[PDB]
Amino acid sequence: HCPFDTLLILDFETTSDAANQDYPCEVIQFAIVAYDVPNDKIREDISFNKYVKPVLNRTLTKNCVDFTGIPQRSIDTADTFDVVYEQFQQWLITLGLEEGKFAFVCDSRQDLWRIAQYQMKLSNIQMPAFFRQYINLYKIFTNEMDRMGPKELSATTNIGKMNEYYDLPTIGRAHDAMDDCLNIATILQRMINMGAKVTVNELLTCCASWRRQPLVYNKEWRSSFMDAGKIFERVLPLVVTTIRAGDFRLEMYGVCRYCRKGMDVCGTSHQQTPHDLYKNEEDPIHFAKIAGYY
Amino acid sequence: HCPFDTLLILDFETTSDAANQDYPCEVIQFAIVAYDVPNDKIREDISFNKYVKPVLNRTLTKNCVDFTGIPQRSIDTADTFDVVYEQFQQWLITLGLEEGKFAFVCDSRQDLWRIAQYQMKLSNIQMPAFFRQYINLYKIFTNEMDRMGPKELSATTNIGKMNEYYDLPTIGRAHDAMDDCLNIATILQRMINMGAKVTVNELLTCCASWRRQPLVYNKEWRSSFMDAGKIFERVLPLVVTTIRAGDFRLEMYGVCRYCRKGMDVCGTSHQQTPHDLYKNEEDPIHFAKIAGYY
Ligand SMILES: [Mn+2]
Ligand SMILES: [Mn+2]
Ligand SMILES: [Zn+2]
Ligand SMILES: [Zn+2]
Repeated sequence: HCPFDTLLILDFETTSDAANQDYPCEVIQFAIVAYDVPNDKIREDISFNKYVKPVLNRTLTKNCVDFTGIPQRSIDTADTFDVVYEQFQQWLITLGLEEGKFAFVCDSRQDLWRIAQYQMKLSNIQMPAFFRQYINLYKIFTNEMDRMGPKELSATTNIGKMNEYYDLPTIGRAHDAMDDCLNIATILQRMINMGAKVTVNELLTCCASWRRQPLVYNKEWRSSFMDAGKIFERVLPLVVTTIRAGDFRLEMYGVCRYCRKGMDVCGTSHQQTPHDLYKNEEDPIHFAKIAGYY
Repeated sequence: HCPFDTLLILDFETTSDAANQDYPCEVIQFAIVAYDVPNDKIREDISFNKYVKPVLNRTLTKNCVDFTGIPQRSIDTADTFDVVYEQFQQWLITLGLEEGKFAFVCDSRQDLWRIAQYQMKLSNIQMPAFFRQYINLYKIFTNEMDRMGPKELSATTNIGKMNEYYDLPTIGRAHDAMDDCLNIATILQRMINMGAKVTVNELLTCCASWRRQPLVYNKEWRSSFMDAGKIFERVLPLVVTTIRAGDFRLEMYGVCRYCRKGMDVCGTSHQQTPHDLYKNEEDPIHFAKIAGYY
């Protein structure tokens, strides 16, 4: 039994400029589809789907438009994140859910660890408890592949992979956040029926001991998604810690896995500020500066 | 030949996204170098050179930094245009060149007709007289070739063609505004030494009979520099009109060539608003929308 009655599949799309990783991503699409656990039903009549107007980079680069297929008129016409995120909160209450008895599900750590946290620094919104614990479905998927036996996967995204492996047709268009959500809900549902144990497996914590030793800087990092990741890790206050299925307990919402304080008192402030990175303004980190991490 | 005692070579560099013409260019570099007409001397010691921080698109596009060579750091520490423009105005005063007896010199109509006009709208500043009267050096150059003997030119930018024609070494790097300035300055000097009459040949006007005809809309304009130009001509209030060297009189300064009101009056609102373009709603013009052209 998965211990949540209802699972919320979330995906964002953001602003980007492909060849440049020192980029202050802003949310441009915010999508959710609800999943009924005891009933095993994807409920796509219980949705959230909004576009979002960025403030830092108002014009979407052509390559971003290409990736996401989101046309510029759709963002010009949208509200800013603070407004949209507010609508989100109202919509949540609409669902009459029991605090801590529902979890978000994403295709990776990107959506909540990186995207949501950063956007929320910008919009100056404290990160809520239900974003500080979630189900990284792809990680679960790695385990399911061990159990059920490896397979040759030519697909190129986390979703693509899971759809290929589970032998599921692609829903709609890649990188539309809602379409991404629909693929993940289907994947999740097939996963549960094939025997996957689905719980919270990632927690956002204020502190990790691998951040005490300054990071081995790598000059060409703004051209590598991996290496950018490593610096994203140092800059963002909250870092992803993992947790074994059998170790998770419902009542961990919403206390910090490291410092055990409440999530209205933890992460108002970086606990391992990477001063070592911020000391040479011959090569400064752009996304850290506009966000105001220094 | 030159009725001015001082010539200010001016070049701008802007934000951009190569493949997309429907882009709200903001000034990121502002460069000027003075040329002392009577002594025929370039004056690098009398120059202005500021980077400028954009507000609509704050993170330079990778191809933008590739094109211009401006690193993101130079703009994150820079001032916003409104501030820099005020510095410019101050600089002018302290050099105490008498308005009406200097003129700006550019490599094309781009700097003042497009770039300056648009940015001034963004920054909500009335177009000054000295931007409404200028020397398009390239225009003089095509007449000079006509007078002396055309030759085969392989270079693609205007500065490139002029350097190649007058057989001059490229100064610095292309698309650094200040370097562009130094090139233009050397081209001008040579032009003059070869007997060219260098005087204002382009004026910004409120109105033009050719704009009375609605523009035959090319649906793929956003990916063609030339067809974008057409759109840009209909949106921006002021239009380029040319004037023969024989006709220009110094006291045209501050007086609109078309309507004859003073430029305190002429300019404040669009005389030929392109309403025909602005009705298609599943295909809106982004740069117009963002600047408040509608
Ligand atoms: Mn997605
Ligand atoms: Mn230039
Ligand atoms: Zn904590
Ligand atoms: Zn006029």
